[PDB]
Amino acid sequence: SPEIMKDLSINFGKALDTCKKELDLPDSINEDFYKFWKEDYEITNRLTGCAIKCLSEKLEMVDADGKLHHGNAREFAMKHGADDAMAKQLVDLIHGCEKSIPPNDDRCMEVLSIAMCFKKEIHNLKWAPNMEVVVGEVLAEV
Repeated sequence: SPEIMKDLSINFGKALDTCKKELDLPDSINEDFYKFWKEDYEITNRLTGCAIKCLSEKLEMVDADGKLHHGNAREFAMKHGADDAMAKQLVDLIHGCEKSIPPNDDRCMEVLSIAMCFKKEIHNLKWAPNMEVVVGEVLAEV
C-alpha cells in the first residue's frame, strides 16, 4: 500500500547531488547507479565506490529521522521490514563480507565488493528488503 514518500528520495537525492558536484559524476551515472541497487548490475567503478563512502559522511543530510547512523541500521532497517532476526542477519552478513575480504583498507573497493555480495546473497536467501535499507547498511557500516 504505497502512496507515501514524505521525504526519502528527496533527501537521498540532495545528498547524491552534493556528491556528484564534489565527485564530478555525470548525471548519466546517477541514473545507472540507482539501477545497481535494484537489479544485479554493477557500476564497477572505484569512483561510484567513493560515492557510497561520501554519502556515509553525509549521513547528517541523509536521514536525520534519528535511526540511520554509523553502526546503526537495525532501527532504519526495521521500519522497512528487516526486523530483529533480519536486521541481525543483514548486519551479520554485510559484516561477514568484511570478515571475508582480506584485511584491506580500500573503503571504496571494500565497500564496493561487499555491496555486490550483501545483495546477491540476500537475493538467493529467501526474501529481499528495499534498496533503501541496503544503502543505510553499507553506509552505516563505515
